[PDB]
Amino acid sequence: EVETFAFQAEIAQLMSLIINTFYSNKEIFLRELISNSSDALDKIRYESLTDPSKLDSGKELHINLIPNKQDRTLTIVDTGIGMTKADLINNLGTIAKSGTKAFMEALQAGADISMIGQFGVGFYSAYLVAEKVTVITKHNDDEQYAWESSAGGSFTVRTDTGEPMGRGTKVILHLKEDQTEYLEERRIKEIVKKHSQFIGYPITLFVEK
Ligand SMILES: C#CCCCn1c(Cc2cc(OC)c(OC)c(OC)c2Cl)nc2c(N)ncnc21
Repeated sequence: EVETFAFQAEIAQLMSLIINTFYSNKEIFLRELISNSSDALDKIRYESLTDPSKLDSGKELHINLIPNKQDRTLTIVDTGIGMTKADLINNLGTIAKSGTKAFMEALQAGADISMIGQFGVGFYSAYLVAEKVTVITKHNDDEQYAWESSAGGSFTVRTDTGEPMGRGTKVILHLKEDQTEYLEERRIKEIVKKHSQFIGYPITLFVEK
């Protein structure tokens, strides 16, 4: 069964602001997502110093960027800690409620969208370039899940029966039609070099086809 949930009003409100505001510097979505991956990798690494069996689901700690022009997707893959079902439906949204308010406040004081990450809600910058975001994730403690949202005030969560991923997260960006520059290898390298050059995990940029 696919379950459908409503975003908290404040999140819905943040998402519409990100979709509707005129803001050309969309490219920062990628450093926000890579940074989320790096944090998630830090987390599993740390946890495994006191419980080595936490890496039975995979020793390798890395990030893959995978463009597919045929599907028009850019996928950010990591072997980090993953997210549980409670993370997906409740935990992360509760936390996010306070960062959203603060971010929205800051924007009315002349902050700009690029600073979203300082408020712990940078995930939602995905909606600068994606019409739909699909997140497949597996945490050691839980089953594999798929989250998706096209905004519009709702998201879904289902158990994922696709290919098992071991441990980690895939964020699949279904790009807006005018945002296909982020499928281009030279454009991606440029952004990773500009914004994400000092990440402490290998970042492999996959090419097509
Ligand atoms: C906020 C924040 C960071 C924690 C959640 N998270 C994120 C960002 C994130 C935040 C969310 O809510 C605030 C969220 O749900 C709406 C979310 O999921 C669909 C993601 Cl991927 N990316 C990763 C990742 N690659 N690996 C592990 N946890 C992640």
